[PDB]
Parts: sequence; structure tokens; C-alpha cells
Amino acid sequence: EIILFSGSNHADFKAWGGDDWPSAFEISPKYEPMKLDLNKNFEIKVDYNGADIVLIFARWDKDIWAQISPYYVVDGTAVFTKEQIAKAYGSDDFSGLDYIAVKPLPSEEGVTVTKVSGIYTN
Ligand SMILES: OC[C@H]1O[C@@H](O)[C@H](O)[C@@H](O)[C@@H]1O[C@@H]1O[C@H](CO[C@H]2OC[C@@H](O)[C@H](O)[C@H]2O)[C@@H](O[C@@H]2O[C@H](CO[C@H]3OC[C@@H](O)[C@H](O)[C@H]3O)[C@@H](O[C@@H]3O[C@H](CO[C@H]4OC[C@@H](O)[C@H](O)[C@H]4O)[C@@H](O)[C@H](O)[C@H]3O)[C@H](O)[C@H]2O)[C@H](O)[C@H]1O
Repeated sequence: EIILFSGSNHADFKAWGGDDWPSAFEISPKYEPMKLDLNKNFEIKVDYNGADIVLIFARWDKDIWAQISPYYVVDGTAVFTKEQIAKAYGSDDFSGLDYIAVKPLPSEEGVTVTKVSGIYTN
């Protein structure tokens, strides 16, 4: 396991159509370091409470916005697989990738995220 975040980030988000869709967690891998190696086979797990969430990968210059629903949710932990991300992204090659974020879908009380990690698979 590789920990990308633990703590408690809250994000509020009532509706699309406004100016800001905020992240409960996000990183910009062109600038910020991360131990997670996207060329290996991986899963991303997020511990959370509240609104349903999506995982986003985005590349600003191909206009790519891969947006993924959890593979499953048990015990307040969401799981996202490489295979899912790839399918949404168009490809399993992530060179050029600009943006990874965990975002809530529209709701009244928002979402709280306590942990974000990645796991390597065989
Ligand atoms: O190159 C610009 C890029 O540079 C960065 O520096 C900047 O930080 C980025 O913000 C910016 O990219 C633009 O980001 C916004 C969202 O920005 C948020 O996330 C990134 C953060 O950096 C920033 O701080 C945040 O505020 C994008 O707009 C959002 O796009 C998504 C996804 O949809 C877009 O891409 C996929 C394509 O298929 C779509 O056609 C395209 O719009 C939207 O999410 C979708 O929302 C709809 C419902 O909303 C729609 O219907 C209702 C209407 O009122 C609303 O206006 C409509 O959009 C859902 O059905 C989908 O499920 C969901 O995916 C967001 O709504 C939209 O705000 C820019 O597109 C991106 O260029």
C-alpha cells in the first residue's frame, strides 16, 4: 500500500452548472511528486463518508476528462481499478496526464475523505 492522503478533507458541492466543482483530494503529477507508479497495475482506494464520489484523470490538451464511478463500495471504502480508468481515459498510457482528483457528486451535506491510497496487483 502507498498512502497519497490521510487526514480529513471536506468538500461541499450542491450542483453542477456553477463555477467550481471542488475536490476532496487532488494532485497535479506534472509538478507534485507521488510515490504511486501509474505504469504498474494498480487500484485506488478511498475512505470516505457522505456524497457519492468519482475519480477523475484529465489531460488538458487532448480535452480528456475520464470520470469513473467506484468498482465497488464496502465499509465506507471506494475502489477504482486501472482497467476502469484506462477505459474512461481512452488508453492505459497516462503520459501527458495533468490531473487526478476525488470529487463528490451533487448533494446537500458534501463529502469527507479520511484516506486515499494506491495498491499494486498481480
Ligand atoms: O484547460 C482548462 C483547465 O485548466 C486548469 O488549469 C484548470 O484548473 C481547469 O479547471 C481547467 O479545465 C476545466 O475544468 C473544469 C472543472 O474544473 C474543476 O475541476 C478542475 C479543477 O482544476 C478546478 O479547480 C475545478 O473547478 C471543467 O468543467 C467541468 O467539466 C466536467 C466534465 O465535462 C467536461 O469534460 C468532459 C466532456 O465530455 C464534457 O462535455 C465537458 O463539459 C463537467 O462535469 C460533468 O457535469 C455534467 C452535468 O453538468 C452539465 O449539465 C448541467 C449544466 O448546468 C452544466 O453547466 C453542464 O456542464 C454531468 O452530467 C457529468 O457527469 C459531469 O462529468 C462539469 O460540469 C464542468 O464544470 C472544464 O471542462 C475543464 O476544461
